[PDB]
Amino acid sequence: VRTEFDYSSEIYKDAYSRINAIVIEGEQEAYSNYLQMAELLPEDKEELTRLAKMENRHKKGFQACGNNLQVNPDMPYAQEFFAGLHGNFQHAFSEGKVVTCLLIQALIIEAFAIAAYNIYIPVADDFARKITEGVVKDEYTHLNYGEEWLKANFATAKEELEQANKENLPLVWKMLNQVQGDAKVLGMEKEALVEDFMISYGEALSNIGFSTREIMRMSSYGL
Repeated sequence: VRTEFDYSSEIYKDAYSRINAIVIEGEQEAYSNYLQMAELLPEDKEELTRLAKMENRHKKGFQACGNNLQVNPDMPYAQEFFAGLHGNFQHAFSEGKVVTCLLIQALIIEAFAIAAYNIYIPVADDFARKITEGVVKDEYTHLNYGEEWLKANFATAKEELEQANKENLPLVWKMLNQVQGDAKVLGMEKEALVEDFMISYGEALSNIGFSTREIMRMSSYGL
């Protein structure tokens, strides 16, 4: 009674193959990104490595979700889906731009992911619901290191954060538009995803030190 398309339908499994691949790839990239962040911030290596390892654990849970639905994920699709943000992350990393890397991974992707997971939970099959609930719980019981680091260093980071937001937030809108059709087959509405993302991202920007007016301008950039 949860979805208009049956979990066993080829329509559902086909859409799932791409959305599942996106979540798996996102988690794979989070693992690698956090390990690379530890190069830039060696003083916080233990915490960043712990986060990396947690995201690798999450990746394996989402792989189990695809297996349970008898779906082979389309990993090349997912790799293309993330190419823009992934490329921007790697370029910033190569220039030692920790602030930009953190905005992309710890703020933008983290908010996008939690949005996706929370909208998926109510429409997920019983097995995948439990896995996703566990992932969401983990994100809630662990400190968002990147957010806290940016908050501690806000005054010096502010200018770059504004610049990184302008360059990267429009890629989120692009991603959401790309994903909309498949997400709808899974019972996940674009409006709900956008809402969840803007609340999460906006709250993070507020915690870090941006004003209500600044967040308005920022969280709606390129939309």
